[PDB]
Amino acid sequence: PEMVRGQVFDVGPRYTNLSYIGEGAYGMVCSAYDNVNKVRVAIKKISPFEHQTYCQRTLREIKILLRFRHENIIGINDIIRAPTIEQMKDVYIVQDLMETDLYKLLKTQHLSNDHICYFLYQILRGLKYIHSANVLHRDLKPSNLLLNTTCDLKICDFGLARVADPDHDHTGFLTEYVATRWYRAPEIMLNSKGYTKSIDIWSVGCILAEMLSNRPIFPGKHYLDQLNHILGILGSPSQEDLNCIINLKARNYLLSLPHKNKVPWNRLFPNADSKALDLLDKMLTFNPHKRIEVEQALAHPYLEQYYDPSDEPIAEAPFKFDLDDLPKEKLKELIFEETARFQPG
Ligand SMILES: COc1cccc([C@@H](C)NC(=O)CN2Cc3ccc(-c4nc(NC5CCOCC5)ncc4Cl)cc3C2=O)c1
Repeated sequence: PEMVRGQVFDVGPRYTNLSYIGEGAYGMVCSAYDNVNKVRVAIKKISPFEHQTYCQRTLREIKILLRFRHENIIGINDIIRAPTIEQMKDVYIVQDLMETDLYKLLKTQHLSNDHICYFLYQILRGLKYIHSANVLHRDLKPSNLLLNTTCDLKICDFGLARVADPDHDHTGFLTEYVATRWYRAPEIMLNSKGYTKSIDIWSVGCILAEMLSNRPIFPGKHYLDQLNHILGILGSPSQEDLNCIINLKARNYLLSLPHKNKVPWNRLFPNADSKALDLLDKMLTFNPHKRIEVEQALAHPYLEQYYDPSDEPIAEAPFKFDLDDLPKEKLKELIFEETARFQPG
């Protein structure tokens, strides 16, 4: 058994010569030499079985990523675990190893307009596929966009993903939410559970803005401050957009705020391509019904050099699970079944 940073990595014989990459709440990640394909790969060790929420994230990730097949979506190559449920305490998920991510790149590198254009195209091309499967990613952000040394981009981390459910989207004002604060659409804080495709478009809009300036556009410091930052740039919502918020707590909160004018994009982003700012505006629309969709975004003049719907594939079938009430002991069973194809035979 190889060890890395006070942690067993029971991934052999196939995977050797481990180097530490990182760690987080999810577990730990290393690169390893794959002795079948003769490449280094990313391997993340997940130890989720003592927490139902970690089992949920693990199962969503595995189920979604094994179904999906797309150039701009990270795949799963292999899954290593014990041969029995009883002996299974860890799951190792093997994925293509990528050089860096967009969070890291934005902290250190100015992006040319051509880089911004290519990254955005790739994000939207991947998202077209995700949305075509009736799936919402729900946590799109720079650290979930992986990059290789030739700037090929792959969306990762589907642990918060869901099947779209627009007819159950409505909730009350200030309802708690899990996905990353800075990339949350304004409606999350007002009347949405984040069960529509428009939640992901907002996040992409925020990423686009962050590409233009290397700084998050709406860096809120707590739940309602996120709405403060959004309205600080978009300005007060129109009467029409307010009328779509039927919940009185949410509407009356908005009506209580002093009138704020829209900050023009070309003042926040003086060096940006005007077509990029036009698409930005459409992605960062307050009213989610008026927000541009993924396929429209791809057809936008900013992306004309890349746009090709015949080369922007969709999923063969809409995705459906066979649940959020299930005990961590049942989710372990499902993780066991779902990983079985990677065992000898
Ligand atoms: C939050 O609670 C949980 C509980 C249980 C399970 C999970 C599950 C669903 N969550 C993840 O698994 C999220 N994670 C972590 C993670 C780590 C590295 C990678 C990666 N990284 C590089 N390269 C690195 C090299 C240096 O610069 C940055 C990129 N290549 C390829 C890959 Cl798959 C991808 C990921 C990824 O999706 C979460």
